[PDB]
Amino acid sequence: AETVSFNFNSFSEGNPAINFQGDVTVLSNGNIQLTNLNKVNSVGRVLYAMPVRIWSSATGNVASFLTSFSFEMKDIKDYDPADGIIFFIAPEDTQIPAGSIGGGTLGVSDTKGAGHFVGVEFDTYSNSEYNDPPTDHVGIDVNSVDSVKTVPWNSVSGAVVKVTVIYDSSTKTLSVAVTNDNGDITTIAQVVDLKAKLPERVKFGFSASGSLGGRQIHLIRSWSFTSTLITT
Amino acid sequence: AETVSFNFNSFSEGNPAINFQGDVTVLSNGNIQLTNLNKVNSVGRVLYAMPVRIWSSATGNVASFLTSFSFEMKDIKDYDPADGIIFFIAPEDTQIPAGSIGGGTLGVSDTKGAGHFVGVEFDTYSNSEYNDPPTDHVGIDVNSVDSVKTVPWNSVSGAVVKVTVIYDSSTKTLSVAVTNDNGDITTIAQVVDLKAKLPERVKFGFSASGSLGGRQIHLIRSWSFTSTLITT
Amino acid sequence: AETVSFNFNSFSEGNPAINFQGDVTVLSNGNIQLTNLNKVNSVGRVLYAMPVRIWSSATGNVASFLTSFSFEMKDIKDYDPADGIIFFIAPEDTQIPAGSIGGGTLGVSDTKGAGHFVGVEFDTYSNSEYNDPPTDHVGIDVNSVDSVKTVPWNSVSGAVVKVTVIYDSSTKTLSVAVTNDNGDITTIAQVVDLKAKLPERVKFGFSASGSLGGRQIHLIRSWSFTSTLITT
Amino acid sequence: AETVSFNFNSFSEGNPAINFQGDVTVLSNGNIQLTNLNKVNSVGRVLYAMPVRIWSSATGNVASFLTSFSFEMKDIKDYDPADGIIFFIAPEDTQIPAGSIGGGTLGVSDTKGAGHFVGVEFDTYSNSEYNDPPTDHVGIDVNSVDSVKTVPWNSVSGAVVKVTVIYDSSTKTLSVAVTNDNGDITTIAQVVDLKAKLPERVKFGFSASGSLGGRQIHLIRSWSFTSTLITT
Ligand SMILES: [Ca+2]
Ligand SMILES: [Ca+2]
Ligand SMILES: [Ca+2]
Ligand SMILES: [Ca+2]
Ligand SMILES: [Mn+2]
Ligand SMILES: [Mn+2]
Ligand SMILES: [Mn+2]
Ligand SMILES: [Mn+2]
Repeated sequence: AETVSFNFNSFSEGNPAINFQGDVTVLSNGNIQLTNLNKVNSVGRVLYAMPVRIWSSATGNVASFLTSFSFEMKDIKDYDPADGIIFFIAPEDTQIPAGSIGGGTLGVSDTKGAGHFVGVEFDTYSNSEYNDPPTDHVGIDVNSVDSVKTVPWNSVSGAVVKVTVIYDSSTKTLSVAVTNDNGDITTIAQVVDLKAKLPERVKFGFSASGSLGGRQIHLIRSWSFTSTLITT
Repeated sequence: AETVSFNFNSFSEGNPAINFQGDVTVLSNGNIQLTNLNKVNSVGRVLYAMPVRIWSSATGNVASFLTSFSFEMKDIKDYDPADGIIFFIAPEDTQIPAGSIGGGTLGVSDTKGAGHFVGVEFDTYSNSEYNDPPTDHVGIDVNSVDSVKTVPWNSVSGAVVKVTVIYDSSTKTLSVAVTNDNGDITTIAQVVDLKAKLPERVKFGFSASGSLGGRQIHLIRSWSFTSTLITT
Repeated sequence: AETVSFNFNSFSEGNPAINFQGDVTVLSNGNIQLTNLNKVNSVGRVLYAMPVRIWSSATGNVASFLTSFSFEMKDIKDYDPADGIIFFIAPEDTQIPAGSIGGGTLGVSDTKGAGHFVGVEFDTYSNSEYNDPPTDHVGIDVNSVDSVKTVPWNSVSGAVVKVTVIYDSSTKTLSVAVTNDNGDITTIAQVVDLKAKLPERVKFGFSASGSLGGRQIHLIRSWSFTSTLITT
Repeated sequence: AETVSFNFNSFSEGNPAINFQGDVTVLSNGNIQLTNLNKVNSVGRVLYAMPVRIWSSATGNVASFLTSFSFEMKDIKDYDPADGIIFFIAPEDTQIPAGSIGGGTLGVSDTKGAGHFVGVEFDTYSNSEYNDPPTDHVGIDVNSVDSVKTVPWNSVSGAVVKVTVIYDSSTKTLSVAVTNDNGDITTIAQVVDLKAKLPERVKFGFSASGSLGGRQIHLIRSWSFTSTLITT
């Protein structure tokens, strides 16, 4: 019964529990703003400092986790949304890809759109090079920004979005429940074998990118997480 | 985009949005007690008054829902904990079975343990006749209390438990996340084709049940539900 | 080495280990409900039957105690929550003030807010005539509901709150650490000379009150106490 | 508010949330054995891997924390009970002192008994050189094993001890409540300004040592922590 669990309803620079990468910044109201509105191909990632052990090579066991968070995207003259946020899980040594071009890489993949991570994205800009659907979408990414599975969605400027992700180790099923501003929910689920795609010790976090013409305000308002791993 | 959603911090007799069946009763604190400690083979169920359309034959669409609630199961001498609580979905006409012997059935099945429903059960007494696990478990039931899949759990007398369940129509994956009082989480997921097990219109509720030797307190503390059906 | 220690997980009417006063009542699950929601200016106090000796005239020593208890306060239509719960220490011959008007007095002080007691209060209603902070708070009271020291606190409806108190005889220090639902802790400490504010023998207990337009559910879910006095 | 909060019912190698130093070993029963029974001047320390920020240079505010743990010491033929266990707070670069003689120092200071730390010791051997009271005892240490204050305490072999600590930042009051096997409790409280004795970011841990002739079994059974810093 090994269990990790933290909870932030706000943030503050200096908190050792959080690692900052890229153009990340903390607003005077505890909000985390992932990108820089004057930088080209701006990328900003935020990770939970302490690495979590999602699976043990000693017991074959994979941990389960229930996490939920709330983000918000808002438009800015005169750019076009850029192109979103992504909740990812990667190896502990994870760093913004070298020479990151932002954009469709969302700050976690290389140019080909590949990388070593598993995540859920809230994509707001269609990128033909990665097979993005023609509309805002939610997709489960496994080592590539070319989502293994997507679903129509719609990002509403200035609207707060509540997401609840559940990963059940028994079936190896990652489920996502998105509750939009107006009240409707958008779900999407996919079987993903963490023990076969990631190393025992990984880290959790959010990443947001941008481009030259495509730029917007990405904000992470709160985050609660709990990962329980059976040890027997 | 058809959406039904409600929130119950505390319940109260006389509220039209709720239906009462069996030995149900509302405590002076706004909690629903499902069984009666004095009756033999006691059974009580609470249903959300207004029925919910979870799928439409015209469209072929199935709705996805997000629901979370909290409960408490406290002990009493000289009785054994019986038998647990169950979150279920059934035909809008659903009524407590005729001659319901209580016990394992959980107030949703007959002596054979068969019925017309789909639900998650936080089972606390092991009923050998229903291929029950040797311990307190959580399980996914489909037209029977002889679970399709169970996972080792632990009910802690007098402990307030939190549960979150996500249903994804696209994959038809019912995922549950039990958050024990000590922080550990328990999870179980399963593929259940709702469209193929229940009518277009159904009702969501809670049922508990006791036996002769086994009896205990079942309290439903709070309930919030939201389902969305694509209408196109 | 004279020690007094009892551990209550749930309660029950009759048990001669607890004295009931006022509108107290016991829920079906062992929870104590200190007030009546129909009575105007209700008051309810629960005490530990057997009195405890906190200080000896001979040895001159003062006892030390470590107590912890979880409580809950839930809202109701359409009243203002009132007014809080107070853990207190008073003379073995203690009774509810003859003429208790309820309100902020919390069933321990008169209309002037004065009384012969010592306690830690969890006040939710600001009563300007007792010099109450503008927000919910936790204060150390000594012979008055007009706190000697207080701290901003947030009472959540339907949230189980856990409290741990430590009294150090050597320093005559009273340390309180409150743990809210969400995880955060609130703490208040204060130096209080019991040997000079109470009689050799006292009684420990819980007390809550209601008013006319102000009423709410006060619940004591559990309580455990342990005091130790040296005789050398 | 900034809150750090963990909880360990047991431990096990691998868990990235725990740092080991010295002769720490993890028993199959999930217990931690701090010293080695076959080494001379053995020393073993265990720490929460992530550094906690106990105060901020920005706001100036100091954090408050509530922690409780359980441990057990046990004799062995034919060595004398060595010589204690200590709960400490130190800078993030805290390591076992170079060439530690063990014993008297408890593994956290130099031969002179000095060091950089704030702790609570459970001293089971009298070291005249550090001014140890003649009997076993509990003390509050501030940068030296020559306690700033102490209180008589008996260490019963094989007896499980449960501790509760509550630091109130508004008074800088460290309060300890020790519950002995028999049921009696021991208290001790000392004012210690952490913002003046420690850096912004610190680590929490347990240490124990031994000598050539003095050796015993030091076990940590469980540990739960929770700190909260106001951020405004
Ligand atoms: Ca894109
Ligand atoms: Ca059963
Ligand atoms: Ca008041
Ligand atoms: Ca010593
Ligand atoms: Mn995409
Ligand atoms: Mn079962
Ligand atoms: Mn007050
Ligand atoms: Mn000492």
